[PDB]
Amino acid sequence: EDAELLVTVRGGRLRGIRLKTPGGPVSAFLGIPFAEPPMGPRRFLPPEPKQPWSGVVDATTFQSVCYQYVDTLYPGFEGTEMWNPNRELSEDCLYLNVWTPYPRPTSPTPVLVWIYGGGFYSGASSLDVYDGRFLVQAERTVLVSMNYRVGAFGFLALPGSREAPGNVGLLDQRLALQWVQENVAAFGGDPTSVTLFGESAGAASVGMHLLSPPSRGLFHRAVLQSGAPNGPWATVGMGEARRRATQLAHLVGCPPGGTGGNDTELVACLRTRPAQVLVNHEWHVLPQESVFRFSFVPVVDGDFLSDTPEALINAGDFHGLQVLVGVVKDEGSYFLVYGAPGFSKDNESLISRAEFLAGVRVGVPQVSDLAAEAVVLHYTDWLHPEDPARLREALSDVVGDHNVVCPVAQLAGRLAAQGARVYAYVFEHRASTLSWPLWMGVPHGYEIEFIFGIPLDPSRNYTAEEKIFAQRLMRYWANFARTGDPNEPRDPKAPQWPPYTAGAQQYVSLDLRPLEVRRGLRAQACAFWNRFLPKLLSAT
Amino acid sequence: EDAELLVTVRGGRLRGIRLKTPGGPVSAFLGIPFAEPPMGPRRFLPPEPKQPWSGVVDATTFQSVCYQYVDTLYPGFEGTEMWNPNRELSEDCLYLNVWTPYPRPTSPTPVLVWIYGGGFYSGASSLDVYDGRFLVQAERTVLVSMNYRVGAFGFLALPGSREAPGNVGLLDQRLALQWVQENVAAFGGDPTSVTLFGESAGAASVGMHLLSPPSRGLFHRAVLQSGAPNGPWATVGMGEARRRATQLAHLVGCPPGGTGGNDTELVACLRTRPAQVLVNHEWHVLPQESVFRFSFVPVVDGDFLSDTPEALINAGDFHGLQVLVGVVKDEGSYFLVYGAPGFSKDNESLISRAEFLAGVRVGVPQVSDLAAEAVVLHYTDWLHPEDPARLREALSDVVGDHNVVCPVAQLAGRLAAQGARVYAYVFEHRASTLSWPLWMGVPHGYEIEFIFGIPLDPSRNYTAEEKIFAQRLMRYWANFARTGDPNEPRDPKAPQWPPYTAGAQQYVSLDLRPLEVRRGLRAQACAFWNRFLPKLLSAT
Ligand SMILES: *[C@](C)(O)CCC[N+](C)(C)C
Ligand SMILES: *[C@](C)(O)CCC[N+](C)(C)C
Repeated sequence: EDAELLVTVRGGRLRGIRLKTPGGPVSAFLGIPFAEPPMGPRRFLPPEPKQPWSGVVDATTFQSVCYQYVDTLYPGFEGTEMWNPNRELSEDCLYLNVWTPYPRPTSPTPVLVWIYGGGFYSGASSLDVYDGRFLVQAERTVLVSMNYRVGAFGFLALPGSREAPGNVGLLDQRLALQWVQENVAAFGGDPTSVTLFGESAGAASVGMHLLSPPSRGLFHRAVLQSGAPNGPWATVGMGEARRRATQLAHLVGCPPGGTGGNDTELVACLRTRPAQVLVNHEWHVLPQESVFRFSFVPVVDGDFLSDTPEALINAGDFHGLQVLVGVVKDEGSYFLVYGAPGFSKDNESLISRAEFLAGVRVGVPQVSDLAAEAVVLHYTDWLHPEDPARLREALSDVVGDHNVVCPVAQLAGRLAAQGARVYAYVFEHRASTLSWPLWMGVPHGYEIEFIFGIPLDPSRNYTAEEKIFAQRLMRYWANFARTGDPNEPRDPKAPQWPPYTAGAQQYVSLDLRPLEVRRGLRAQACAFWNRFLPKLLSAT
Repeated sequence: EDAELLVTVRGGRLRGIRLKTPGGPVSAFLGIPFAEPPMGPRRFLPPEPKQPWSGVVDATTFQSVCYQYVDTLYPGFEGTEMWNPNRELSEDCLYLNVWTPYPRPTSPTPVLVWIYGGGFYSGASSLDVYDGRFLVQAERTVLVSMNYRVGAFGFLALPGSREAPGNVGLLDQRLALQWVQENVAAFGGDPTSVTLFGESAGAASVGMHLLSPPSRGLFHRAVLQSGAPNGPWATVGMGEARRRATQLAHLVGCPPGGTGGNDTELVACLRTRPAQVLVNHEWHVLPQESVFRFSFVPVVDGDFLSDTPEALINAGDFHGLQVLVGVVKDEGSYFLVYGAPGFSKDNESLISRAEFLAGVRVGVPQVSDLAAEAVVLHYTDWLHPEDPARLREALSDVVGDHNVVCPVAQLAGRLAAQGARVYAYVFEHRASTLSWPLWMGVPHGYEIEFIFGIPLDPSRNYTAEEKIFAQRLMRYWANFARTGDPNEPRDPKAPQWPPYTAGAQQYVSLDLRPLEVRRGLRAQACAFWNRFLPKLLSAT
């Protein structure tokens, strides 16, 4: 009844809310504080645990969105506005949400924990597309999602310093995972069966938690959707992080004219600026014209990450770990309208050969001219070297392979070969409701609405076929959370999903059709990025 | 009658011989001297015209083969010994042959001129596979073939010197072309319709006559079979040619210690050595272990070739010229048993990954380690990187593309785009009587027997379809010699052979099946060789 909407955790008491689905109600607890508000002197600092509270905290609505840039490339457009903040911006933003079935499970239930993406500069657990009511109702799992600091507030780093150590946004997620260990049982959740899953920068975050010992003990399985910690955008070096932090300070008048610039004076002036002032100059610190590059991302400082993600992946022992990874069919098309010449969401973007060669430098920033020539060689159809439609898809492949597909395939191979049981997919269904143009195909991030069962929302215009498809994917994800295996444990009727191995490299297609097994996640193109191109740059 | 076996040319009188074919007789004049014997002091010197003679020169049998290395890799094997000399060796070797139909044509007839291949170190016009009786009988054209000096006797060069200028083997071919201009009318041939055709080094020879002005006026059409002058094996630099000539002299005791060693005394000692002694040290002057590399080849001296074949091809006007070029299906397989580790003609040659990587250095000599890495990346199937059968076909593709297909495709594109009418083919029929192993496919040089109508020989075990196939190709070649177009000038029955363009890049498949049009002469692989790899070697 209404008694299940009242729960006591270690910090105090909560009152949740009942949410409706076509198949039955679920109990939600939205806006649970898990940290002290990182404000004033606590800006740029690691999070502190939320101190216990008196009375009943209201947990019936989502809390504030962490301060972040708001996309304005296409005002009023659903394809961009769906990722923008849908609550008020505030630095008081470290809250998490818990969905649990109705009636509350009497047996400990496996827990899914969602980490949203957004290039480490944006995102919120309150987005409509992350609504966990349908996944929890259909599969009777427990779902948790948290907010974490993005942009300068989460990843501004002056390495070696104590006022701005960096990676505090990743520490926000870790504290939320520690909160799950200590409190998810009160909601009927099993803290010994916790499955991480995230998309884009959230998938990279999941990967970085795999490679950080203090976080590895807080979960047991991982799902990386369209992202990996070894991507060229997910990390930066200490020197580059220091340069970006210093230029942001310069752009907001820090330090004042006539003042020294050691790390303590720099962060002190930085903490006096309004949060919106820092956001308004975030993009002006990138070193080049680029797409798929973000200003403040996790830093390789030796603390949260002992080494580079690439080094820790190669030297890692992953025995006893189950991972589910995958990509969408058109990973790069979304990012081309954000800087690549000749591209527009409101036309066919039939680019010229000259625009393609210029776009390669924007899609692959800061590589030698010879490196770009190697990219042009592999991604040109030399029987149709100037066909605009082929050049449009080629540049989409350049950006997608370089940033997502090949970093993911590299991670998946090393994981399977070093003890982990791995499953791989490629998402190939384009939503009937998709507002982005047709030439973008299945863009980055548009499998999420199907994983979360959004087609089940009666207020939306999805097809009957898409609803069955969403239930299939929810079963896959929940089966993996329960058993580490997406296949139905006692259903041999359905085509089986074989594990991914470094040799066979098997993955399955996810669309309206039944499962189909394929081999190689762009093995030819990814050999160029993962094997030859590094050798080309070391020889300059 | 027997009257047609008596012909007078500018040098004197000749007596020919009548040859039988299943379709009727032809009149052959074998062993016509066109040059003074390049003996003694004339070794390494350009040819001089044959002085007129008294009486009737007997032209009823083939003359001597120019001194050359004889293959002994597989003693008694048909696949190798069919290319070995079938007449005695001698420096007295500059003779040509003329086949003409019976009855002799009363109207001027198009003339075909054959230039044999053999890596510029071997070959002879007397080889059984070059028998011109079937082509002349079936198509009623005039066929001419000449001997030219090979090895050191034809291409040893101390550039700048007058005792050994180099390229004298090419001058041998030119003198034979001047002979055709002055005497082929006596056999019923049209000196205004002369079509050159050759294979391998002969095709490279045809290409070098296109790029040499003094020879360009001696012919009107060209056919390049599995060879091009821009191949990495067909030419050599002045400095490298001097080094090879000097080490050959050293290996035979020139200069005598301890006397000087300028170019005149070096050649003087060289001219005293027996011809077999020079041949016995020819292979010991190559710089490294390799396949598809030959010691003494045309040199870029500034004389016969004013610049590199690549430079002359790019800056050339080819309006008013018709060219027919093509390759066989497996250009590289023949050469792998001559040095590539793990290869044998008497087993399946299922090489290992380590053998493939070592073979790449042999198939592509004198390139940086990074260049070899780029070759390995492009020719590895990264879904089956260790499969022996795929590695075997990959190394054959490496040697074939690098040496034949991509040099030919580069030449064909530049010619069509700069005025020449071009036709392209890929020969895909493997002879039923082929003694090379099955894994070699259609090896380098095994379209020749079909062009010359050898299946028509009743003493051979060719199939019925292969005889019709040979007649069809003989018409293609003769139609091109007559009109510059391999297609039938009237017949719309058979599918048509479209010209080759730099854009559409259309070519036809030559096999038992009717003509099939395809696009791209291995366009993707040849972009690596022709576009990217030169840039990779520039930046070391
Ligand atoms: C990834 C780098 O996090 C990109 C995420 C972009 N959205 C719009 C899909 C969140
Ligand atoms: C080409 C380089 O001349 C090779 C010719 C080899 N034969 C055996 C086909 C003549």
